[PDB]
Amino acid sequence: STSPEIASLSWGQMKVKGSNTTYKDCKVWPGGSRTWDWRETGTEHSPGVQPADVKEVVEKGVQTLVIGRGMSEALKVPSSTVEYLKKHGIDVRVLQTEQAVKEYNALVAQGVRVGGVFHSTC
Repeated sequence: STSPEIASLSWGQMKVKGSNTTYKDCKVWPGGSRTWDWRETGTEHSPGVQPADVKEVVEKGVQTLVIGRGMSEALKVPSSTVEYLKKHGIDVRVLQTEQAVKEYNALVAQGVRVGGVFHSTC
């Protein structure tokens, strides 16, 4: 449905207005959110963010997708992963988390269909 608000962000913890839970790492999109457990894809800081990590977001319907790659971006992001999104007409924003949530919510403020995945730590 609509894009929620990321209420709060601190090391290893994030808050999304609308969720009965504050996760560690998370996924957000018009309609809701969800815990982002790398194990579901066995994702590590390398190869890094996998298309499988953000597909569930893409299949929800977003114009822009924001990737929170951590507080130091120690987690890389495959270029094939970004092109993958762009190949779907999606605007991609790759940022350090603290700054990543700032773009996300801003977009949320101007009512854009935005989604994303965030790494609350490094």
